Amino acid sequence: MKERIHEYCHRLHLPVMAERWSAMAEYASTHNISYSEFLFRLLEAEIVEKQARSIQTLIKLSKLPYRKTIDTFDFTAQPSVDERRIRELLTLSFIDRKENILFLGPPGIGKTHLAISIGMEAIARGYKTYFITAHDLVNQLRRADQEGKLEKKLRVFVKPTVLIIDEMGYLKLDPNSAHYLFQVIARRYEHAPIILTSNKSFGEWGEIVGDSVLATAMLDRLLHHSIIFNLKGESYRLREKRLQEE
Amino acid sequence: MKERIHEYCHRLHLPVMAERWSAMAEYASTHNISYSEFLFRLLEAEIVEKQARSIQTLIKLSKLPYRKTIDTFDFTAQPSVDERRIRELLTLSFIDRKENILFLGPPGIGKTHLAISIGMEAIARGYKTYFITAHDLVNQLRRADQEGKLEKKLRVFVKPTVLIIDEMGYLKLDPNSAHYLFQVIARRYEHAPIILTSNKSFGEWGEIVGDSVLATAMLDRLLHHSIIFNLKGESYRLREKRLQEE
Amino acid sequence: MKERIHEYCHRLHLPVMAERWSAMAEYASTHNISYSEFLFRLLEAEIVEKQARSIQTLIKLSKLPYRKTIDTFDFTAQPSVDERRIRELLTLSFIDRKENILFLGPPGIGKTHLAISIGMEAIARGYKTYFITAHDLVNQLRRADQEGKLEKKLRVFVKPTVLIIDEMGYLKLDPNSAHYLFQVIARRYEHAPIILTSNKSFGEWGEIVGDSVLATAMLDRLLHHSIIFNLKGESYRLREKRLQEE
Amino acid sequence: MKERIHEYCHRLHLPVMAERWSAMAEYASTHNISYSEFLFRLLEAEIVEKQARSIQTLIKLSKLPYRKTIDTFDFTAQPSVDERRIRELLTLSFIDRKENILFLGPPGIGKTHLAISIGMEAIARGYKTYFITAHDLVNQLRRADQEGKLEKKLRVFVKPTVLIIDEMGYLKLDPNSAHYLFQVIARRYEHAPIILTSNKSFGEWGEIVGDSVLATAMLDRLLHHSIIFNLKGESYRLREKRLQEE
Ligand SMILES: Nc1ncnc2c1ncn2[C@@H]1O[C@H](COP(=O)(O)OP(=O)(O)OP(=O)(O)O)[C@@H](O)[C@H]1O
Ligand SMILES: Nc1ncnc2c1ncn2[C@@H]1O[C@H](COP(=O)(O)OP(=O)(O)OP(=O)(O)O)[C@@H](O)[C@H]1O
Ligand SMILES: Nc1ncnc2c1ncn2[C@@H]1O[C@H](COP(=O)(O)OP(=O)(O)OP(=O)(O)O)[C@@H](O)[C@H]1O
Ligand SMILES: Nc1ncnc2c1ncn2[C@@H]1O[C@H](COP(=O)(O)OP(=O)(O)OP(=O)(O)O)[C@@H](O)[C@H]1O
Ligand SMILES: [Mg+2]
Ligand SMILES: [Mg+2]
Ligand SMILES: [Mg+2]
Ligand SMILES: [Mg+2]
Repeated sequence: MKERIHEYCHRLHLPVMAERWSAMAEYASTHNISYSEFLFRLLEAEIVEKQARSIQTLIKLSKLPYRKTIDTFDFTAQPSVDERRIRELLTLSFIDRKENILFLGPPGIGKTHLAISIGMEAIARGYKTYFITAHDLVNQLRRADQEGKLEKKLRVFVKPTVLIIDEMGYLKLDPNSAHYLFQVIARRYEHAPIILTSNKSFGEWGEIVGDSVLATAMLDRLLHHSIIFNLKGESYRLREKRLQEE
Repeated sequence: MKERIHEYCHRLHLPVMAERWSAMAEYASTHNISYSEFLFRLLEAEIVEKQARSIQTLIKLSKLPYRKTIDTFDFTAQPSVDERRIRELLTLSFIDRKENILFLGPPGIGKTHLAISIGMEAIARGYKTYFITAHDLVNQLRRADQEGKLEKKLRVFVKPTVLIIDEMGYLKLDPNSAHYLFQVIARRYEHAPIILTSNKSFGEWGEIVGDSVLATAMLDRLLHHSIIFNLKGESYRLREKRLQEE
Repeated sequence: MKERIHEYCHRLHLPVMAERWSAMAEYASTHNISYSEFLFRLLEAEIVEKQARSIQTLIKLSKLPYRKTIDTFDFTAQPSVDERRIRELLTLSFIDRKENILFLGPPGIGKTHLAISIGMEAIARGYKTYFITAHDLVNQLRRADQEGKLEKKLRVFVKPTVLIIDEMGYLKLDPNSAHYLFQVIARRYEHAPIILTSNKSFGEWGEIVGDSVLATAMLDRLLHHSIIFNLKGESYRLREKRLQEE
Repeated sequence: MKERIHEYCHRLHLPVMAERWSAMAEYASTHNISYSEFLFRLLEAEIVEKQARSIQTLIKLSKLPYRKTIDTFDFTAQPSVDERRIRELLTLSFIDRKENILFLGPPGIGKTHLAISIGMEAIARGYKTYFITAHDLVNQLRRADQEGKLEKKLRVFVKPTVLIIDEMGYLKLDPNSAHYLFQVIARRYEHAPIILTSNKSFGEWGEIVGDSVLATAMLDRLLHHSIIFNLKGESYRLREKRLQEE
């Protein structure tokens, strides 16, 4: 009969239940427990494992380069940013408010760290997330258009609830491809948030994309409903370098 | 806590477990046997329900017009066929032996009834089964060819473990399309069984397909490893008509 | 030290040597012959295993549906073909002589069986072989041409030393596509032998291709240097069927 | 039988084993040796030869102009650098720590020699290495991008475990292409070490690349995990010139 139980558990797609079937049976035998409570505990454990696996798969599908979280963020080293606003962002209210989040400032101040923290929080709460750099997004859209399948890649970049665009400005974009970025900003306008991190001021975006009018349209769509953070302070990388030296 | 159990059962894709959770819990409380045996009974009931649903889905996907069984076949009305051979067929040994089944004889003698019985038995033991008429098969193959997707339809007609070709001979096949049939008979040769029901003897197949050489090739391929039944006797439809009149 | 031996054997890409290292060492210790002879035996076994793996890979790339050999061929049941000629073919002299091999006769007389025997014999002696049906070859060439990459598939059909074309005559080839076959016959003309199995006489090939001039050109190119076999006798499939019944 | 052994050894891609086959056979015959130990010795010698050839091939693939090592470096002539730190670097702990190595100072003080020594040490221990000058790297990346194959060259520059950038500052980089260099620093950041030699201070990097912001970002990414050596003293080339004159 035990083998039949194992076979049924494996057939109903309950591997962890089969693995822990003996342990839970021993626990129920040693200590008197109602059947309802036993089943509730077993199903809750199975659901916990399923949710953990789902979160891991989501993190795999979001192409996050290095998992980070706000818990490791030292606001003492970055007094230029009000931690209250960051905590408000972590509420994920902007997702329902359809508001983008624009991080700005010098290199190595936590812009990418904060963006990845927000993306990780969104993933934890079940919000589909996708992380990518501006150069990579533009190149992928250009390649998809060259292959006559731009719509598929546009759906790929528009479906995620939270799209993170990292390092918008370090590498100048090819003007002929700049419009691709606009399309995303145009298709996620009042549909989904965009978490965009950059070191360039808005007025310089025309240089980045090589089209002043297109840059102005992109900025109008992106800044219509968004939260703009202008971070400042010394680079954290240099801080760690000095600490190691000292 | 019970609502949590219901939600978990719904999330685990076990609707019947959620539906019958209360009844089984009450039975276990009133009658205490064991936690292991209680879970065994629950999972066995769930497996039975899932198996029934899968069988129904297979029947729906097998394009069987009506559902028959060997139980309803009265061998007293058709003494010309030995029931022993039919029972041997019902063991589905021909599936492993790659043997084809051919039913021949006048109309209304149970050829299609036996073919559908064999198909239903094959579906019962989990073997994929498909049923189609020769005229419809040829027409669908021609239409797929005209639209440049003959390969997809050929895969559809070759995937099933047991393919039943019914009423091959009442309607003469289009000479420009009869070759399509051969292709199927060529692709399933020594790979999957074919259950073909017809009233025309083998020597007459040349008339049906409009090509003596193609007919001979088809017959040699189909009759290599095959069980040929030449049923006889008066039509059963007329027997029922006489019984109703009398 | 033995672990180092295992690691070195794995690094040199000799898995079988590492796996059988213990057995050969035990044999050498129990039975002493010579270091040179021990290494000779080890290397002979390794070469045999490598040759077997290479033959398996070639068969994977040779597209041989079922493996047959001349040993299982019963010339007593097929006296219409002189076994001496088949043995002469087994020498593979036609490969150097640039001579094709054409089999003709009624269905189910061993034509495909002999063609696959020749193909397997060629594969054994390191010759590249590729087996295909005429209809499938024509379909693949047409699809490649429609994709603008016909020459790639043409090379794929031309690269193998021995190309076997089966079922030429049972299905009429598309007149708009039969020329593709001609191209192969043109490209392998006195370049690499072709083993073609068919049931139609040469004069009828026009009906197969729908063009008398094209059929005549194909016949002239194929028969310029070839060995023609005209087999006769009852189909062996029907003989096996009668034996099973009797 | 000896010819068979030689043929098998050559087929199994063991040239040196066959070359020394007679010598090893004579050594085994003259002095009694267990077969296991004899095979261990033979495989060890083959592995040593393979390792030497692999190291030489890696040296050829990595464009090192002249081969040097630490043993040839005279710390007495360059007291400005502590030998202890160089020896610590030779342990290759930075590879596990993802720490870069920057050499700075006047020309001809051994920066290139030390970089080549570290690269050779990395190659010897089996770590993939690559050497190039900054101008050459920038030009190659620009040419690859102009051909629409920037990703392939980026992989080429990122795949090596230890990348050496020699003479970063002697030749000013084209402002339109400086970003290419950043890409490498952007992709090798926290992934693989970089050994960079320069005669320019960090504050002047903006002049080298012609973009203050890009230079600052490159420096922040490079110095996050790095070991910086400020070498001083007279030029070694001038020292040799004076010694030859005197
Ligand atoms: N306040 C901080 N607390 C903890 N880690 C930090 C902080 N600021 C930066 N870091 C770490 O420093 C490194 C660089 O910071 P980060 O990538 O977030 O900066 P950035 O603004 O995105 O930089 P860039 O412009 O170079 O892309 C990362 O490891 C990041 O985790
Ligand atoms: N011996 C029998 N017992 C029970 N039902 C029978 C029997 N013979 C025939 N029938 C029923 O009579 C009807 C006609 O029989 P069936 O369709 O199997 O005959 P057939 O020879 O395949 O017909 P056709 O040539 O018209 O396709 C069906 O309902 C079949 O179930
Ligand atoms: N002489 C024989 N000895 C053994 N088996 C045979 C012999 N002749 C035919 N067979 C078997 O009969 C079956 C059909 O024969 P084969 O595969 O050679 O096809 P074929 O006659 O070339 O077919 P077609 O004319 O349709 O192309 C195969 O199982 C083959 O092994
Ligand atoms: N301490 C030393 N011991 C041995 N050889 C040395 C030493 N210093 C320099 N050399 C040799 O002097 C020549 C030039 O030195 P090297 O290229 O290493 O210096 P550098 O500072 O990188 O030069 P530059 O900036 O002019 O290109 C090379 O042959 C190097 O091997
Ligand atoms: Mg960043
Ligand atoms: Mg019927
Ligand atoms: Mg054949
Ligand atoms: Mg130098």
